[PDB]
Amino acid sequence: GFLPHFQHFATQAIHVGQGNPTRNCLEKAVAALDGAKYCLAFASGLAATVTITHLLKAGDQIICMDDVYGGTNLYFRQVASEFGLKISFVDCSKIKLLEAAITPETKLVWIETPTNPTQKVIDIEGCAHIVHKHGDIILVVDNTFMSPYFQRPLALGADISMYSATKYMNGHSDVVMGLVSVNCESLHNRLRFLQNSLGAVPSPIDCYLCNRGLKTLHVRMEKHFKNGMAVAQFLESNPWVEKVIYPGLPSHPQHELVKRQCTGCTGMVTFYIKGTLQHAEIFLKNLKLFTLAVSLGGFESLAELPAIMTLGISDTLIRLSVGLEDEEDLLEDLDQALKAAHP
Amino acid sequence: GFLPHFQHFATQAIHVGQGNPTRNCLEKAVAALDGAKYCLAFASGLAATVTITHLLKAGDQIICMDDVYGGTNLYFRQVASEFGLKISFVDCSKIKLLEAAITPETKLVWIETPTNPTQKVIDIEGCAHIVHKHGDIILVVDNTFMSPYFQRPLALGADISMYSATKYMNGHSDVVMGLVSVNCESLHNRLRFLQNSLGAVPSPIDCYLCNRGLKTLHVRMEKHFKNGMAVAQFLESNPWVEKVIYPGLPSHPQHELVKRQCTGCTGMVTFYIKGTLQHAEIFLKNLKLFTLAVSLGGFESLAELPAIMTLGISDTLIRLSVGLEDEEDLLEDLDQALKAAHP
Amino acid sequence: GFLPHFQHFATQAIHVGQGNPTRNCLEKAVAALDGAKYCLAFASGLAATVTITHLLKAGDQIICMDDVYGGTNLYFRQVASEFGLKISFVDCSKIKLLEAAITPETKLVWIETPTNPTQKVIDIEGCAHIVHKHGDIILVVDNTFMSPYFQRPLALGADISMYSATKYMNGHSDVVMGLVSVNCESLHNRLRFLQNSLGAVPSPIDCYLCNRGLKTLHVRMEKHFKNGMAVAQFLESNPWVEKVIYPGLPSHPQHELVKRQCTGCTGMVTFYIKGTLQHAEIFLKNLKLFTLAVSLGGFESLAELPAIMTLGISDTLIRLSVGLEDEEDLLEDLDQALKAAHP
Amino acid sequence: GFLPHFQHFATQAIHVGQGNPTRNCLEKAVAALDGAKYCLAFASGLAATVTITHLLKAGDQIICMDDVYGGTNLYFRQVASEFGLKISFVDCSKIKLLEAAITPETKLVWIETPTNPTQKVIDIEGCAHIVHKHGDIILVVDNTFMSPYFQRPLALGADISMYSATKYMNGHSDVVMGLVSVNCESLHNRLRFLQNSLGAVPSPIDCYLCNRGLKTLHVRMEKHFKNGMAVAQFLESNPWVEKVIYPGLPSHPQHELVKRQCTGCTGMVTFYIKGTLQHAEIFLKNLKLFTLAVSLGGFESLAELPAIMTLGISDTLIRLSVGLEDEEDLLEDLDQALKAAHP
Repeated sequence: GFLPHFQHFATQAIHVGQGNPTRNCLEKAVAALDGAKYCLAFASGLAATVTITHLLKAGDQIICMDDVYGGTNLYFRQVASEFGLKISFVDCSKIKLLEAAITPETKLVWIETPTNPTQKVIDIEGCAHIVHKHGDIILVVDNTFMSPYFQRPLALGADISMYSATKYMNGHSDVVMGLVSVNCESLHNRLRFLQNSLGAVPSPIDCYLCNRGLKTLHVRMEKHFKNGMAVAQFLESNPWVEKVIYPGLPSHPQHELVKRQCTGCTGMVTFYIKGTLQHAEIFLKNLKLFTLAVSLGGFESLAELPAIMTLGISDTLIRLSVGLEDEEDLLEDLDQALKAAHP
Repeated sequence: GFLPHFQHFATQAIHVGQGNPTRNCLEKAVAALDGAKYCLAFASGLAATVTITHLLKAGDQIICMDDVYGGTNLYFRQVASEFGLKISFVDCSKIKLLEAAITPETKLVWIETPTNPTQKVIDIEGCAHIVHKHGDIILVVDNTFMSPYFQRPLALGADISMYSATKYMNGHSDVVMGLVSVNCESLHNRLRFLQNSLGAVPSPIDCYLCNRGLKTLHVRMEKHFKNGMAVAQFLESNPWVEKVIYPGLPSHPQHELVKRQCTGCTGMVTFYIKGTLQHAEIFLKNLKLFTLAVSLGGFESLAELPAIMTLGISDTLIRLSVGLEDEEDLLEDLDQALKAAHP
Repeated sequence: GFLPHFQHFATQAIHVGQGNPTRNCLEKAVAALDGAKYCLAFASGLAATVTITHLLKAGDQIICMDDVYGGTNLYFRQVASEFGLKISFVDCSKIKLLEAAITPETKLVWIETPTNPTQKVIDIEGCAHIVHKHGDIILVVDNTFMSPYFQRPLALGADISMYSATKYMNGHSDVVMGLVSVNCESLHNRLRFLQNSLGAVPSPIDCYLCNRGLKTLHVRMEKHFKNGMAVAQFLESNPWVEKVIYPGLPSHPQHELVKRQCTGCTGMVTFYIKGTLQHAEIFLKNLKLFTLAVSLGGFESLAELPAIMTLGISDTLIRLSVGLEDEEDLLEDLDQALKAAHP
Repeated sequence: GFLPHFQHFATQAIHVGQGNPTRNCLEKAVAALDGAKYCLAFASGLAATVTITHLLKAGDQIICMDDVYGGTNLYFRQVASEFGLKISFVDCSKIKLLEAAITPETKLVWIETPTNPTQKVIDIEGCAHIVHKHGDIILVVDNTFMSPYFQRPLALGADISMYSATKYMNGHSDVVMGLVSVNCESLHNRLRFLQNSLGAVPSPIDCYLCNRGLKTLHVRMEKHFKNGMAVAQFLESNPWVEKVIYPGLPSHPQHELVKRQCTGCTGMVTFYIKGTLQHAEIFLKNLKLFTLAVSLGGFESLAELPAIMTLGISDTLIRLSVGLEDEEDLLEDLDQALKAAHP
């Protein structure tokens, strides 16, 4: 059994909110969903990330969750380099390694769960209890790969929960957002000053369309979960799949952590096709419903071979972003394409 | 057990469609959801209704489902009067009355299910075989009060399935539509000619935003059903409620028909408060989450006393349009307000 | 000297307006611009036309301005045929012919000025004094080819001024409208009843975006006029142009009427290239700035050979819709392409 | 005589442009209008300003045009303080003071023309040769108070031309932008890196709606100029006005520079009412067409008493943002209100 879904969530998304009034209402809304007293809207998740780092001073160290196969490590390096900050990347799925890597100059720790695309799950409050045991170190959790609907990092010990809205989310509505939620009273003040004085803020239209999208997040994510679960279960029992990686499955090496840390899972399913690279690539060309794309989220089910679209990652590793179509149609498409790769 | 949900529905809404290209894609999409070969988009449900009547000639008779407590009878009278047509209103929930009322001048039969607000359920395929047993008579079903997701009138024997989109629907997006689906190819041709020659058509923006809304109709209506079900069940077992009218409940006099005719029910719940008019009106002003409105649909739960907001209808009859908030929050609001009316 | 521009026009468009509140504000706004007490918004110009005809009774006759090379004659025939109306087409640029064609059954007269694409100008109040001398006959002027900014048919004697907004107007904003303005107190009432009872009405979004576009109509049309004038003048003095048709030029056979009937002209310029069909078609392929299109209006300058894109019309007749680009750039493109057709 | 309007401007805005395709097209378009090889879009003018400062290193000095009565000096102080930069404010309308204030640590010079609200005009090319005479110093001109249509700072010697789009601009369309144009290719490269690595960028929706607004900028600004000119001339010859400040008037102390530096002026007119503060405030409440607001731009004419709405500024100084209404209507409103303040 997972964590029970957060109370008043859907009610809050729909009713909460109903200077910059549109942004103010959005921040008021999101803060509720994040189980927070405060929230700040920025022009993008990246801009949100930069602002958070501006809380630090030259010489201070950041420790980041090591994103091996994603590209995000670069972006953090460029920011740290730009503002004279020390940075280090650690596999925080191994809680020892994090604790071992902390210095007295460590002031910020950044965490993504689950990781993309191999989906390792990081114990948030495990990390939080390690981070807060000595010194004052801000713990930030990138809450993008789950939603506020499935994961609440603030109620888990993190000091900051950042959610990045991309142009692909909510049926490809071209909304881009960096949403920073915090329960600390000093943190909100400093961030708020940074927000208004640096101007990295969304437009009123962005704020409106983002707020609008939130109102259907729960029913959307549920279907993502429902379909994802189905797709994962099907793939795992399929004779042409080596193995499957999906946090909602008991087969997942961190499944027990997931159930106590989250209320559900997204439509992001990773699996390993049997055979070599060229079965994986035949498979991809036989999909008639799944669309080939590197993006994440959306109403349409997406498929990706990260080994070719971006030591190297597995050529048999495939990452699906399961959409909102009929479960059967998805299963049938996968079944057909898998069969096409193994005559 | 209800009818199994229509296959490929969610897939179709999301993928089908992806002169007037935007309208063409919308009509192509909706036709799939309506289980139809053809669909036509008009500027409004009313304009769609007028167009359908233009299939007839002066002297031809229409027989309409008698909408007692709704206002719609007027609109049909005005149309019939305008174009020299005879019209008569019959309680078609009693199939007896319909067959008795058929004339050789009868050319069109109009049907709404369920009715508003007392929610009578009309046997569509019962009516369809009665209508098609002699003469050439078009049967039209107003499929607005259910969705194409819950009810498919074309697969039930009707010749025409009209869906009227209002601006309150899909989170109050200001989209207005008349959508006419038909499986007959002579019918489609005449309607298509009428459509392009009379100009009562939506704008490209309307078509786009309508098409966009369709892609989440299934997950939205499901939540409406889930919450509606919860609300209905709660009310019925509540000591301050005389009785409850909800097609999804076994207590409903047409429940068996519903399960055979539909795949589910909407968030429209009608019940009778105990006591007189003034408990009903105390109840309404103690609601803190439900919003007082005469409109139907939306993300927000609505409450209405039709006896005051429009032989007279019951002073104790209340009609709720249950939204997408958290089931618990709704139940508590209703529970609180009911007790507030009965010290 | 033309008629002085209508007073308070720009002020009205911007400030006037700042049931169906958005439509109500739009109708209030447009009525001011049309110099009217009343205005009604329909889903399209065609729907507006149909509604106007519904003022008539079976057997009543319509007399329409004969649109030879446009297609619109068909649409009127289909409507008249649909509702048992008698119809006749007369060259109303010859005022005698109109007066000669009036019957006691004549109840409606329809007029477009200027015509498309040969741009004959009809004397509105000449027609109005002929129409109103006996019987009660509604005179309607299709005020689409001019704007309310350049032409005010109600202040000229017409009983009804209809303006049709197409998806191409106001920088291709997908707004479609039928706007009917009237000063008569019986006419407005009947039309208003027809409007609300037949449902051929625009959406709130349509109404908003239409209202928004109006606020810049004056500065837009001015540039259309300014550029059009330049283009016309250039073409007429160009050695590869047989002759030019533009109401703003003294060379135009109805120029004197135009100046007393209008406050300016649009960007619609018609001219005859020297030589045969194949110089005209070479010319078209050498345009690098002008875009080949059959549509009318928009920010981009458009070119059309109606003889090929739709007794026959001239193969050397070309109709330009001059946009809002720099006058020189337009002139240079035309000069270059003309020179390319005559080595 | 002013500078001749920039060639191909209107053509470019309309046609140029027709990764992040929407932003790329916008930047491609704006660069043309700015007479630039390159342009970069940021989430806001303020974010654009911060990015530009990030070209500098701790210890480097900025010299800013001293914005006395505006608030902008604060924002620069906060930025400089945040990133360890020295800053100084100099009246650069007096070229004397600027040259005297240049240090070897001086790396950036910031300039606004005209100033708000007293409208000092700064000699851009005067400042540019002073700045570029020794050392490597970036000159930036805030080109917001004029448009790219009236002022081209890059063609005048500046290295960077920044245009800040506010949500009041283009008929209050909620678009917010920072647009940075540069002709240096080293400058563009560093800025481009900063742009993509810091994430302070607009959304696709922002870029689209901004790009859309550009297409009518020329015809809009012209009307602003035309009306502004009229308003200024009227006020100056009005017996209840002490004096008037408008760059388009020969009475303006920098008028000759203006004509050499610009192709026209905006709708921003500053004047001094006769009498004391209380005539100025009576005047404001008697305006029936002008709207009281502190914002700048829009379709509607605005009035502001900066002495009360924000050594102190004049109690009799009033700043108007003249809109797009009819010149006469504006003149009558001003005439009426002025007489209302002087019985």
